[PDB]
Amino acid sequence: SGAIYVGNYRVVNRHLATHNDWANLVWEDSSRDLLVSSTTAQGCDTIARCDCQTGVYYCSSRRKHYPVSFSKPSLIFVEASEYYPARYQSHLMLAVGHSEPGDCGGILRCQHGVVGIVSTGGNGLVGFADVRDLLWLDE
Ligand SMILES: COc1ccc(C(F)(F)F)cc1N(C)C(=O)N1CCC[C@H](C(N)=O)C1
Ligand SMILES: [Zn+2]
Repeated sequence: SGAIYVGNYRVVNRHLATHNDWANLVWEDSSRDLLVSSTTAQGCDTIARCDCQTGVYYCSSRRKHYPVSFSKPSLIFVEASEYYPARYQSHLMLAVGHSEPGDCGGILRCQHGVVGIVSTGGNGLVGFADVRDLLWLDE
Protein backbone atom coordinates (compact mmCIF):
# COMPACT_ATOMS: atom_id res chain seq x y z
CA SER A 1 0.00 0.00 0.00
CA GLY A 2 0.90 3.71 -0.36
CA ALA A 3 0.12 7.01 -2.13
CA ILE A 4 1.63 10.39 -3.25
CA TYR A 5 -0.04 13.55 -1.89
CA VAL A 6 0.66 16.67 -4.04
CA GLY A 7 -1.56 19.80 -3.90
CA ASN A 8 -5.21 18.70 -3.89
CA TYR A 9 -4.36 15.29 -5.47
CA ARG A 10 -3.80 11.72 -4.21
CA VAL A 11 -1.88 9.37 -6.61
CA VAL A 12 -2.35 5.62 -6.00
CA ASN A 13 -1.97 2.30 -7.90
CA ARG A 14 -5.21 2.00 -9.92
CA HIS A 15 -5.58 -1.68 -8.80
CA LEU A 16 -5.57 -0.58 -5.12
CA ALA A 17 -7.89 2.49 -5.48
CA THR A 18 -10.74 2.72 -2.90
CA HIS A 19 -14.48 3.62 -3.36
CA ASN A 20 -13.61 7.17 -2.20
CA ASP A 21 -10.84 7.43 -4.82
CA TRP A 22 -13.32 6.47 -7.57
CA ALA A 23 -16.07 8.85 -6.22
CA ASN A 24 -13.48 11.74 -6.35
CA LEU A 25 -11.80 10.60 -9.63
CA VAL A 26 -9.66 13.16 -11.53
CA TRP A 27 -7.88 10.81 -14.01
CA GLU A 28 -7.08 7.08 -14.34
CA ASP A 29 -5.11 5.00 -16.80
CA SER A 30 -5.39 1.21 -16.72
CA SER A 31 -2.34 0.92 -19.05
CA ARG A 32 -0.17 2.78 -16.42
CA ASP A 33 -1.81 1.21 -13.30
CA LEU A 34 -2.39 4.83 -12.01
CA LEU A 35 -5.38 6.65 -10.60
CA VAL A 36 -5.51 10.23 -9.25
CA SER A 37 -8.27 11.35 -6.92
CA SER A 38 -9.02 14.78 -5.39
CA THR A 39 -8.45 15.63 -1.68
CA THR A 40 -9.72 18.32 0.72
CA ALA A 41 -6.33 18.63 2.51
CA GLN A 42 -3.25 20.13 0.78
CA GLY A 43 -0.42 17.69 -0.08
CA CYS A 44 3.26 18.56 0.25
CA ASP A 45 5.11 15.93 -1.81
CA THR A 46 7.37 17.38 -4.48
CA ILE A 47 7.34 15.67 -7.87
CA ALA A 48 10.69 15.30 -9.59
CA ARG A 49 10.93 16.73 -13.19
CA CYS A 50 14.03 14.91 -14.62
CA ASP A 51 15.60 11.89 -16.38
CA CYS A 52 17.32 10.41 -13.22
CA GLN A 53 17.94 6.69 -13.40
CA THR A 54 19.10 6.36 -9.73
CA GLY A 55 17.07 6.80 -6.57
CA VAL A 56 15.84 5.15 -3.38
CA TYR A 57 12.55 3.23 -2.87
CA TYR A 58 10.64 2.17 0.23
CA CYS A 59 10.15 -1.60 0.50
CA SER A 60 7.36 -2.42 3.04
CA SER A 61 8.11 -6.19 2.97
CA ARG A 62 11.53 -5.40 4.50
CA ARG A 63 10.64 -2.09 6.42
CA LYS A 64 13.69 -0.64 4.59
CA HIS A 65 14.68 1.82 1.90
CA TYR A 66 16.95 0.53 -0.91
CA PRO A 67 19.06 2.49 -3.44
CA VAL A 68 18.49 1.37 -7.08
CA SER A 69 19.42 2.02 -10.69
CA PHE A 70 16.22 1.94 -12.81
CA SER A 71 15.37 1.87 -16.50
CA LYS A 72 13.74 4.66 -18.60
CA PRO A 73 9.87 4.70 -18.64
CA SER A 74 8.72 2.20 -21.29
CA LEU A 75 6.11 -0.41 -22.39
CA ILE A 76 6.82 -3.64 -20.49
CA PHE A 77 4.89 -6.95 -20.56
CA VAL A 78 3.05 -7.76 -17.28
CA GLU A 79 1.50 -11.17 -16.23
CA ALA A 80 -2.26 -11.63 -15.70
CA SER A 81 -3.68 -10.88 -12.17
CA GLU A 82 -7.12 -10.51 -10.45
CA TYR A 83 -6.98 -6.83 -11.62
CA TYR A 84 -5.66 -7.09 -15.25
CA PRO A 85 -5.23 -9.56 -18.17
CA ALA A 86 -1.66 -10.07 -19.64
CA ARG A 87 -0.73 -6.71 -21.28
CA TYR A 88 1.95 -4.07 -21.91
CA GLN A 89 2.10 -1.60 -19.03
CA SER A 90 3.28 1.83 -20.23
CA HIS A 91 5.55 4.34 -18.39
CA LEU A 92 7.03 1.47 -16.31
CA MET A 93 10.70 1.49 -15.06
CA LEU A 94 12.47 -1.66 -13.79
CA ALA A 95 15.21 -2.06 -11.17
CA VAL A 96 16.95 -5.07 -9.62
CA GLY A 97 15.35 -4.94 -6.20
CA HIS A 98 13.25 -7.25 -4.09
CA SER A 99 9.51 -6.81 -3.70
CA GLU A 100 6.41 -8.91 -2.92
CA PRO A 101 2.56 -8.42 -3.27
CA GLY A 102 1.82 -5.56 -0.84
CA ASP A 103 4.95 -3.66 -2.02
CA CYS A 104 2.80 -1.85 -4.63
CA GLY A 105 2.52 1.85 -3.63
CA GLY A 106 6.02 2.40 -2.04
CA ILE A 107 7.59 5.66 -3.20
CA LEU A 108 10.71 5.90 -5.42
CA ARG A 109 12.53 9.22 -4.95
CA CYS A 110 15.65 10.87 -6.38
CA GLN A 111 17.43 14.14 -5.18
CA HIS A 112 14.70 16.17 -7.04
CA GLY A 113 11.70 14.53 -5.38
CA VAL A 114 9.05 11.85 -6.02
CA VAL A 115 9.71 9.80 -9.19
CA GLY A 116 6.98 7.14 -9.02
CA ILE A 117 5.44 4.29 -7.07
CA VAL A 118 6.02 0.50 -6.93
CA SER A 119 3.57 -1.12 -9.50
CA THR A 120 5.53 -4.32 -10.62
CA GLY A 121 8.31 -6.75 -9.89
CA GLY A 122 8.43 -10.50 -9.31
CA ASN A 123 11.47 -12.84 -9.68
CA GLY A 124 13.97 -10.27 -7.98
CA LEU A 125 12.77 -7.28 -10.04
CA VAL A 126 10.67 -4.33 -9.15
CA GLY A 127 8.98 -1.95 -11.46
CA PHE A 128 7.88 1.63 -10.86
CA ALA A 129 4.97 3.52 -12.43
CA ASP A 130 6.58 6.85 -13.44
CA VAL A 131 4.72 10.12 -12.51
CA ARG A 132 7.37 12.72 -13.68
CA ASP A 133 5.60 13.39 -17.00
CA LEU A 134 2.29 14.37 -15.21
CA LEU A 135 3.00 18.06 -15.21
CA TRP A 136 -0.61 18.93 -14.17
CA LEU A 137 -0.07 17.42 -10.66
CA ASP A 138 1.59 20.80 -9.75
CA GLU A 139 -1.33 23.01 -10.86
C1 LIG B 1 5.85 -5.53 -7.12
O1 LIG B 1 4.65 -6.21 -7.39
C2 LIG B 1 4.68 -7.56 -7.26
C3 LIG B 1 5.23 -8.18 -6.15
C4 LIG B 1 5.15 -9.56 -6.03
C5 LIG B 1 4.56 -10.33 -7.01
C6 LIG B 1 4.58 -11.84 -6.89
F1 LIG B 1 5.31 -12.40 -7.77
F2 LIG B 1 5.09 -12.28 -5.77
F3 LIG B 1 3.41 -12.42 -6.89
C7 LIG B 1 4.02 -9.69 -8.14
C8 LIG B 1 4.05 -8.30 -8.28
N1 LIG B 1 3.20 -7.65 -9.26
C9 LIG B 1 3.73 -7.45 -10.60
C10 LIG B 1 1.91 -7.36 -8.93
O2 LIG B 1 1.59 -7.31 -7.76
N2 LIG B 1 1.06 -7.15 -9.87
C11 LIG B 1 -0.22 -7.65 -9.38
C12 LIG B 1 -1.23 -6.57 -9.30
C13 LIG B 1 -1.25 -5.79 -10.60
C14 LIG B 1 0.10 -5.18 -10.91
C15 LIG B 1 0.08 -4.48 -12.26
N3 LIG B 1 0.73 -3.34 -12.34
O3 LIG B 1 -0.50 -5.00 -13.21
C16 LIG B 1 1.05 -6.34 -11.08
ZN1 LIG C 1 15.84 13.24 -10.52
